[PDB]
Amino acid sequence: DTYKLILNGKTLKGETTTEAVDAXTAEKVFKQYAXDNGVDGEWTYDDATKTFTVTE
Repeated sequence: DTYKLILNGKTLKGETTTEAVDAXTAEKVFKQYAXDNGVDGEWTYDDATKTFTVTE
């Protein structure tokens, strides 16, 4: 299924999607993507919209 990430960084913002078998693999892609963007922070997931958010 399609999973979405919302990134709220101190210096940047972003949004991306990935196709994954489970919300496990999507989280462990997004928690590499937020790696690529130098963003570490507080993480939440919304099952309704399959959307993760990280805020620095």
